[PDB]
Amino acid sequence: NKKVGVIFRLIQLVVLVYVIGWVFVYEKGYQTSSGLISSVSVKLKGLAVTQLQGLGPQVWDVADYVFPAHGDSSFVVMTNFIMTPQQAQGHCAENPEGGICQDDSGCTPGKAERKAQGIRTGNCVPFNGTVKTCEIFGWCPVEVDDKIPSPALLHEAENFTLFIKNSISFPRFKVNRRNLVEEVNGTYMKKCLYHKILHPLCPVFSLGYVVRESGQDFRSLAEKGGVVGITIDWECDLDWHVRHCKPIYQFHGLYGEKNLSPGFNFRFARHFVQNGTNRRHLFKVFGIRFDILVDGKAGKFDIIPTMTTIGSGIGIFGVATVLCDLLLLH
Amino acid sequence: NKKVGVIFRLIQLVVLVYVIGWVFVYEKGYQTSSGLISSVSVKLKGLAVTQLQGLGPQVWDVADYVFPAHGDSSFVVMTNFIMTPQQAQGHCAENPEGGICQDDSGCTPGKAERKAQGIRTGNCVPFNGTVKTCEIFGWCPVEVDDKIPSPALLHEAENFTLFIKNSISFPRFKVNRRNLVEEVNGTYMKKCLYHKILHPLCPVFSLGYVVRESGQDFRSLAEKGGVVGITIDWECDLDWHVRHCKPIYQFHGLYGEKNLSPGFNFRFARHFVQNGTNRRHLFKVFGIRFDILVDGKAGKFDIIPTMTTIGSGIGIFGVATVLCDLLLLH
Amino acid sequence: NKKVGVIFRLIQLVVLVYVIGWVFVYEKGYQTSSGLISSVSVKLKGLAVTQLQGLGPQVWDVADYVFPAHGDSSFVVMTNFIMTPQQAQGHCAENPEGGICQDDSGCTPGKAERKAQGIRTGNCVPFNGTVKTCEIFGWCPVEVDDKIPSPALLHEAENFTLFIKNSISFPRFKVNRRNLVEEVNGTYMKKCLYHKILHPLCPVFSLGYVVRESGQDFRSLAEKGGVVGITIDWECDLDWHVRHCKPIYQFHGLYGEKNLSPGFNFRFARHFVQNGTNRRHLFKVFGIRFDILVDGKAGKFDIIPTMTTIGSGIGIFGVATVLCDLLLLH
Ligand SMILES: Nc1ncnc2c1ncn2[C@@H]1O[C@H](COP(=O)(O)OP(=O)(O)OP(=O)(O)O)[C@@H](O)[C@H]1O
Ligand SMILES: Nc1ncnc2c1ncn2[C@@H]1O[C@H](COP(=O)(O)OP(=O)(O)OP(=O)(O)O)[C@@H](O)[C@H]1O
Ligand SMILES: Nc1ncnc2c1ncn2[C@@H]1O[C@H](COP(=O)(O)OP(=O)(O)OP(=O)(O)O)[C@@H](O)[C@H]1O
Ligand SMILES: *[C@@H]1O[C@H](CO)[C@@H](O)[C@H](O)[C@H]1NC(C)=O
Ligand SMILES: *[C@@H]1O[C@H](CO)[C@@H](O)[C@H](O)[C@H]1NC(C)=O
Ligand SMILES: *[C@@H]1O[C@H](CO)[C@@H](O)[C@H](O)[C@H]1NC(C)=O
Ligand SMILES: *[C@@H]1O[C@H](CO)[C@@H](O)[C@H](O)[C@H]1NC(C)=O
Ligand SMILES: *[C@@H]1O[C@H](CO)[C@@H](O)[C@H](O)[C@H]1NC(C)=O
Ligand SMILES: *[C@@H]1O[C@H](CO)[C@@H](O)[C@H](O)[C@H]1NC(C)=O
Ligand SMILES: *[C@@H]1O[C@H](CO)[C@@H](O)[C@H](O)[C@H]1NC(C)=O
Ligand SMILES: *[C@@H]1O[C@H](CO)[C@@H](O)[C@H](O)[C@H]1NC(C)=O
Ligand SMILES: *[C@@H]1O[C@H](CO)[C@@H](O)[C@H](O)[C@H]1NC(C)=O
Ligand SMILES: [Ca+2]
Ligand SMILES: [Ca+2]
Ligand SMILES: [Ca+2]
Ligand SMILES: [Mg+2]
Ligand SMILES: [Mg+2]
Repeated sequence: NKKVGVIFRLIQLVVLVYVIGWVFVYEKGYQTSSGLISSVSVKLKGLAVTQLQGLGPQVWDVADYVFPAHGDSSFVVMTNFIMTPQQAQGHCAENPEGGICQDDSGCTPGKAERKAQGIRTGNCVPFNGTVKTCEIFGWCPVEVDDKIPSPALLHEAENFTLFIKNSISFPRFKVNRRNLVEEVNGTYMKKCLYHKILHPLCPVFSLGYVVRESGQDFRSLAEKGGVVGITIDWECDLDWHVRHCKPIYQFHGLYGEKNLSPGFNFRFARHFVQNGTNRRHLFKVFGIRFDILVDGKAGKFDIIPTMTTIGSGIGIFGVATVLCDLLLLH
Repeated sequence: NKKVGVIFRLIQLVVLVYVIGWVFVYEKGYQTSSGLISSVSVKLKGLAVTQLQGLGPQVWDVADYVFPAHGDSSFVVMTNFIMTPQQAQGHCAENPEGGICQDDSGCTPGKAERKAQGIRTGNCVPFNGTVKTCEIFGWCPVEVDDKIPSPALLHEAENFTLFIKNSISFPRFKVNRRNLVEEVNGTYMKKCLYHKILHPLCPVFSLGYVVRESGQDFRSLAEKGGVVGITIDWECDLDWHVRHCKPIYQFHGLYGEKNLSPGFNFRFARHFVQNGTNRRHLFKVFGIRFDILVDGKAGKFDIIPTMTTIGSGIGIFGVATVLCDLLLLH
Repeated sequence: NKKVGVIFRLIQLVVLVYVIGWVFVYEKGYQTSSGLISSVSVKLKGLAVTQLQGLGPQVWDVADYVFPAHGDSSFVVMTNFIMTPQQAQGHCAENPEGGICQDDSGCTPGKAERKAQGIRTGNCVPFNGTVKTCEIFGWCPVEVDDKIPSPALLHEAENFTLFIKNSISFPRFKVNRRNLVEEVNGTYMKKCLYHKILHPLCPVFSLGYVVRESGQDFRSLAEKGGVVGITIDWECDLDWHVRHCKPIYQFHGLYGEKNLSPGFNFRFARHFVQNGTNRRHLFKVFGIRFDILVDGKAGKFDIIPTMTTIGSGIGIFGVATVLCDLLLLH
């Protein structure tokens, strides 16, 4: 039948176009692909002045609010803090969250099984005028974090600046690239701010802009902590010039249920010696932590992947022809 | 022959069941899978009181034994420490390991090529009553770590509490999940300990339980250091409700030969100013390094993977039928 | 035709050797492969003495120039530093890089939009004899990074010693390995330096040798910072003894353009209390960031991958025979 042969030739040309256009060209079969080794450095620029009640103003700079100082892909920026200063070791009242005692007989000498705050001496001492708590041995100024400041102390960190330097290298093709592309210059970095459409290559990011692109509000996050993830994609074709290779930045907000464990917080202490006595300042910091992940793949023309793709296409063509012949046989 | 056709139809139905059940249903070929972006936060709750010989009691809290105080997937929990306090710069005797001298002529001014402890002034000064060492310029109190306390100072850290908050997000399908699930509530988080069978969803882990699940005794590791790895798997099917998505926690113990460099140890110093002089307290810490790795994928139904799997199954069926016909022809 | 059958048998034997030799033996298709969980610890041993102008000699040890003192795969080794000591919070002249004022009217009370150095009080005070800058409320000793020392202060770090402890475990085959192979012993670790050909198994690395293997000169990097990446490959065959499993070390230099943001640098501060006043010492550190990445494969013989490879080879053989018959028919 003539129409049967026409349909056969149609299937032939269809599978030919499929194997020549989709596999070979669209999927870049004619090339070999390799991954990269990446290194990320972060630098924050911004200053925050916080005026605590009954205390002098405190200035926080790059060395203050960025917790990992050397610089890492995962870093925490301080947004709010509860400060307990002049902590010294002694026998003193514990926090009421641990337990409340009405008499000394209720207290038991030892340490609490869970969430221990110290070694209970065995006496019930008044924590304040109303309630009394067990006397424990430890840092006498107890961090009381029941009250969290509604306005963020380091609210200016909403619009500070962040510079991310990402250096990637493909060793298979021996090609090293950096986020500071040829289009980016010094005068550009002097005044540019990153934008999704306007300034994609600008390496200067605003923290509030990053949080908004992630899908979260900075003010709510700065109150109790947050998690933002920055993904850097280096997908490019090495057949073209190296100037075409440009990184793509994506922002995601990692959040959970608000009623259970909201935000991100940690406790750190600074130890010093004053008047011959060892003391420490404790800080419970709620901040927005940024995790940077870089993933990229470089593909360059090679003869062996091309030959393998040609062989696979010939095999698929043969299988399709055999299946079409079996269908026409009925 | 009828038996030939029976065997042919048998092979046909076998390969049909294979392509319809294994590749499609079992391997979830109709679904497409995507990776996740994950962030991990750790919080330690526990307190250790250490009484050193000829020194007042020392209290260690979350700020103390957690050196990555900011919060990272890889963190070290202090289990034992050797303390050298009141280190000041000056010309003093070095450790015997660097070298033992009997006269000043044996000493050579300069710095050691390997394991340099300081700048040798060139005079042999008595390190103690028996042996004499080269005088070097540096921290005068030299840390002597020949004696390691057999009972772990922070042995209570065996049964402290650890809270791990893991937030994962699959960008393609735009689904965000957290280690805390609907089954987990606040009252549950108040009092629960993780177990492989009893409490698989409890986010509170005991350090001793974590180490024992890794096949390691807590005492021997805490004495000289250890390495524990926690892997979090988020394998789930997005065709069902998100409530079914639950993570799986697995514990591994990374250990080496005991005679050659046993355990994990590091050294850190705290600098301060006392009486107008800059001094420091040095600590050689033997602890357990916890490395947290999160790996998971999400699979959801899609039409293009379904069509590709159907095409591949039809092709495999055709190839199998052709091979069976060729075998029957022989 | 006889030659037709000869060519058919030739194609048959060729595809048979291909499926049995390349797909089965060469690619190890009969072996199933699994990944590993790895942990890396770093220890630096070196001493550097720096004599600043008008200041006493400063000694830097492992606790000093290793800012990630706890021990991480990514660590920074200090090579040069600019020190601004005795910083106190007050009203003082700002750095001239922010702005230069000729009168008090030019100053505006508030904070700078970009690169803010403090809160301007609206007064123009002389920064030095020639120029005047805006008066800001912050740390009064201003870090002036215009002059960078041409010779690296911590130049000795060129030939210090780095020890890496890498513990890997393949969970599927429950096999744990460490970089301290059977060939390496304690006496060997006492005196050895890693070499690409001479001492591949020695776990002691010289920083200068590591940087030179990455194609970078240590002097120019130590002057203003650098980035080195160490990759550890654990590819091995579990069919043989575990002694044959040995790690391979590769070094990659991650560098960028020199005119635009050269090297790696960061700022850190040490806070203390002197004479009842809280002060801090600021340090701008230019160092070499070492990023350690470990990736490995373990292959062990299994029956199911063997059967799958045999089936795939039989299918490819059948397809090749069918295609050859179709070509001969033409
Ligand atoms: N977080 C940031 N926000 C805005 N600009 C930045 C930031 N980090 C760096 N820059 C700008 O990028 C340029 C190159 O950065 P580089 O790493 O060389 O810093 P630097 O000049 O050594 O340090 P500093 O900027 O403190 O003098 C600098 O001139 C600086 O002004
Ligand atoms: N390591 C831990 N061990 C036991 N319980 C913990 C731990 N970390 C947190 N929790 C409990 O989980 C609950 C929610 O955790 P969240 O991150 O909000 O702690 P928090 O309330 O900010 O810190 P804290 O309980 O110290 O004030 C808290 O009520 C706390 O009691
Ligand atoms: N960075 C390094 N350079 C040279 N040798 C090292 C280095 N780190 C460790 N070693 C040597 O390897 C041996 C085993 O390492 P181990 O982890 O036991 O060190 P350690 O004895 O705990 O610490 P230290 O040697 O500082 O007292 C030690 O005897 C030490 O001399
Ligand atoms: C004392 O502390 C408890 C702690 O919960 C608090 O409820 C109470 O209001 C406090 N009383 C006063 C007078 O501050
Ligand atoms: C937002 O950025 C602007 C810069 O024009 C700044 O004036 C403002 O204070 C920033 N907002 C906050 C809350 O800091
Ligand atoms: C600086 O970079 C920008 C990139 O947007 C470019 O348009 C501009 O021409 C550059 N400046 C110079 C002087 O090349
Ligand atoms: C002196 O120190 C050396 C160091 O090895 C030690 O062997 C010796 O016993 C010490 N002597 C005394 C009296 O402490
Ligand atoms: C183990 O946990 C129990 C809690 O019941 C505690 O009493 C005990 O002290 C812990 N062991 C150590 C060595 O801390
Ligand atoms: C708390 O969580 C546990 C999980 O085991 C569950 O059994 C219990 O019902 C929950 N409590 C409430 C009040 O929902
Ligand atoms: C004052 O500081 C400026 C800052 O750029 C500098 O150019 C100038 O040479 C300095 N003058 C003196 C006398 O130090
Ligand atoms: C290089 O190593 C040698 C060891 O023989 C040492 O003498 C020299 O000081 C080192 N170079 C530097 C710059 O430290
Ligand atoms: C120490 O290790 C080296 C590895 O190069 C080996 O040649 C030597 O025999 C070992 N020493 C002993 C005593 O086994
Ligand atoms: Ca860190
Ligand atoms: Ca750190
Ligand atoms: Ca002090
Ligand atoms: Mg609380
Ligand atoms: Mg030692």
